[PDB]
Amino acid sequence: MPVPNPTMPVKGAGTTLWVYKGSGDPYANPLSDVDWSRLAKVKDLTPGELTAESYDDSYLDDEDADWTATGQGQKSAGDTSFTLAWMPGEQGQQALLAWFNEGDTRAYKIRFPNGTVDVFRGWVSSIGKAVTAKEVITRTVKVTNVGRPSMAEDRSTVTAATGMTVTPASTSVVKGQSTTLTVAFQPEGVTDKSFRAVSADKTKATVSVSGMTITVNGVAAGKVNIPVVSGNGEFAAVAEITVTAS
Amino acid sequence: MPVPNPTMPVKGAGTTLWVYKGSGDPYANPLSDVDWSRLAKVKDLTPGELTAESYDDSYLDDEDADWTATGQGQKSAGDTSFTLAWMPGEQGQQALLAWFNEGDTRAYKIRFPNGTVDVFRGWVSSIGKAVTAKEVITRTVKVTNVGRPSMAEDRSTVTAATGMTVTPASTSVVKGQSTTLTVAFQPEGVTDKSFRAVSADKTKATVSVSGMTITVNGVAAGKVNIPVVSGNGEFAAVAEITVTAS
Amino acid sequence: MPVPNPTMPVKGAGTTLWVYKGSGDPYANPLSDVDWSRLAKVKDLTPGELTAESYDDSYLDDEDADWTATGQGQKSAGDTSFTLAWMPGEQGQQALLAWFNEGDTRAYKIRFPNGTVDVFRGWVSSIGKAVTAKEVITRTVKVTNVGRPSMAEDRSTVTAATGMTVTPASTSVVKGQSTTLTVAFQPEGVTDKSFRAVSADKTKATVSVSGMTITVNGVAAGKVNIPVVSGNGEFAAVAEITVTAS
Repeated sequence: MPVPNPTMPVKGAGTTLWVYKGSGDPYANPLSDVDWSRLAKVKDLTPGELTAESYDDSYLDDEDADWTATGQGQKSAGDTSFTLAWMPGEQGQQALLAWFNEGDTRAYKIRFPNGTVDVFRGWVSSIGKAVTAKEVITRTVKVTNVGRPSMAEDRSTVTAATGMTVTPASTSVVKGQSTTLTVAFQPEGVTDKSFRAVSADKTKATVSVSGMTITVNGVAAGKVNIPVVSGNGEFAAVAEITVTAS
Repeated sequence: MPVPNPTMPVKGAGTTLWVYKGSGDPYANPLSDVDWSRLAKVKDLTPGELTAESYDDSYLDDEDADWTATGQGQKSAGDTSFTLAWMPGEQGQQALLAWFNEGDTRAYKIRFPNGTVDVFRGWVSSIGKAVTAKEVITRTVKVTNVGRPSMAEDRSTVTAATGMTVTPASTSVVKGQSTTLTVAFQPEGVTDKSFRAVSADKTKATVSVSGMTITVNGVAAGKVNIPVVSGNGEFAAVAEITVTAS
Repeated sequence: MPVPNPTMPVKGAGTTLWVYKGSGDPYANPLSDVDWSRLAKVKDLTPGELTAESYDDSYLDDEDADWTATGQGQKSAGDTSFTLAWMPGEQGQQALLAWFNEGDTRAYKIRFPNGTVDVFRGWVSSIGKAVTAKEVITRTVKVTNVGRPSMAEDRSTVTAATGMTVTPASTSVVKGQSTTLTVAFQPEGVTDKSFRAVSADKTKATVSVSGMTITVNGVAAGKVNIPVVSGNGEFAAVAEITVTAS
């Protein structure tokens, strides 16, 4: 894949930011940074929790009601945490101290062992001296929200192909009327029941499969097209129904 | 929309006047000003409270009474407030000090985050040195009344379309007489009760809907016209009653 | 900067006046004083509130009206406050007591932690014994108005440089007539819409940008000059329109 699969390869190994302010794109290619500098180490890191607020905006379901005086607060979030470590010998906690003086938004990247290297932005939400015990100097900083470049159609739809031997109606229907495409089957040596035909156009038509028939409903004008393919291509049949403009 | 919707995106962000005296229209397009100059900053700004006086003119409901010696005061308002800030480095508080010397009516515009950029006029109702604490130099000025360009028919009336299958009376009535238009209904699979027919002309006629009938009242001569449309256009019927000139 | 930026470094730390009467400039360089003497301590100090009066001079918007008998009061202000402290061991409250006898206007300077060291003048608006509790001897004095040396053009105007590829009209217009400068654009890999050209001379001409064109209006005679520069200097084009003397 690229990133998304549900496997558990925990966390750790101490790789961490990797700050930048630079000039360029802070949400697309983060690997063009000229500032690109290690600050320290990580002990381990919280998940990426934004979190939220994220009002509603208070729907109910009480008293009807007349007007009546709603509110909202939207203070977005929620500051995102992680736990640092540093060794005397590593050089960068002074540039964390400089962040307390600076007060500004600094961008950064963190390697995950979870299959990504995500981009962060944030401000100095905890600073100064840190817990020391087994010589590592350990504390936290808390940070902010990210862009989203994710599609949902592509990646594509699965094997919708429990086909059947359909006899097509192939005949015009009145606008808003339903019609039936008869199902034959010969399931020799097997005796199936998995069959489940799929319409091409759902915008202007719809279909229900029950009763040993395909009920196609002419929701709007033109052509409704149902391609019935079996399995891995061992059978295919195409049927349509034309739908009136009135 | 344009401006009017009931959402709460609070206030602030320090944008402020933007004074003019110029020449042109001080109540229609305020964005043709050649004087157009920032004075300072705003900390935040009061709502637009005029306020009022706005007498009555003292109706009652005591002693009948003979003549008897009423008064009025009408001193309109009421001076409208807001809270300024300024930094040494910003240049304009000297032109606020000049307003104390000048004494005159100055026009201005203020950006709101409330979806508008309203036009103000007013005079120097507070001046000189201001409260300083966190280096901003903060005070107030208080100002005056605005024009109104708002219609109420347009924006138009809502879906008055809980129709019914009416049988029309379609027959002349005497001037000032009432008449009945019978209601049939077939509400299959549903069993409604929402039905509520609407007259076109209310100037010279009126209608009451109760009792499973439409009582149309021939208030003045000519035609009274009742168009009964259902829902989204799934049924429509038109009925009229002619009303005598005598 | 020099002083003006909107940061909050609160107040306190007990540094305070620093009186003078001397001879020299009481509003430009206040650091040439030969009188220059600490009086005491400050607990903390009110912002610099003058305040005002600052009449108007009562414009309305009632009764038309014939002549009719207005007034004014202009009693400028408004006396400006601050809260003193003193320790037995500090030597200067006796010279505050002398101020009660003297009755006169005394000049002074106060260090702020707000990035300035502002100059004051005033008179003894509260005197004698003071509140003691945690051994500091604490009270107030109230004082008066200051000069203003602030420019507004300089500091200069921001990056007015959302340029465009203009084809210039470059042709004389009649006095008071409008004319159009056509806009081309090739925004490859980007698809912009930010473009917003700026005239040099607004005294004798004006310009509106809408409709995918630049409408330049020949308000008075000579040349109107529009320099269109993009961004950081990646494109530039200069266009003019000559305007008739009649």
